[PDB]
Amino acid sequence: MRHISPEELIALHDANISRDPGRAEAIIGRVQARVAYEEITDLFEVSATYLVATARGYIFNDANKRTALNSALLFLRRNGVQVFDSPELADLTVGAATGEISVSSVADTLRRLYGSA
Amino acid sequence: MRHISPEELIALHDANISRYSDPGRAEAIIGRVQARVAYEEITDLFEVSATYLVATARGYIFNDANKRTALNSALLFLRRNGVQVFDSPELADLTVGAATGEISVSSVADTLRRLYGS
Repeated sequence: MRHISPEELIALHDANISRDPGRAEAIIGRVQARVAYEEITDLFEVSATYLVATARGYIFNDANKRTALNSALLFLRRNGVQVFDSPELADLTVGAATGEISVSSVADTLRRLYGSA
Repeated sequence: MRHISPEELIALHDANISRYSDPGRAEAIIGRVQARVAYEEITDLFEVSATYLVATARGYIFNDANKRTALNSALLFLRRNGVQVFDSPELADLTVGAATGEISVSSVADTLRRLYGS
């Protein structure tokens, strides 16, 4: 099968902007990795792997992630909970945005960090 | 419980947009959260906080460049490999649902196989 390159992906994106690289390098590598390692052989399953990987990495961008994180932290602040930055929070947001980490696991992580005895 | 107001949410969004938006978006997000908390009987600050996180990410998903790129890549790869491709109504809801994990990979593949396959 014929794959798409990072340079081709960056170029799809520039063209769409008119309404990295970095991110694109990582997406294609992620995609090519899963296809090899998990023996994904049919075209539509591979196509679907591209949509999912590309959707996740472009749609849940930095601005989206930080707004989402901030709204969660703001809500806790407003309810008298002390919050602080913790290195866990970056991965926690994309995980939760994408459906990898269920809402209950996020709540448990947040409770562990900021929560009472 | 004190909830976030639309104004604070728009301001978080604009600050983040200005760094690296239409008011009703923010109301929808806040309403999706208030429903889940009054429905599912949620008293735990942390579960409400986690709901905000997921509901604000899912967003805030715009019909923009980032959404289109994802779809271009899936469709370019099919074209590259001998599959004829065309615009269909299923595809917009396919991307968002793919991104959010609501639609599984295999279901995504199934929808493309049914539209484009022999």
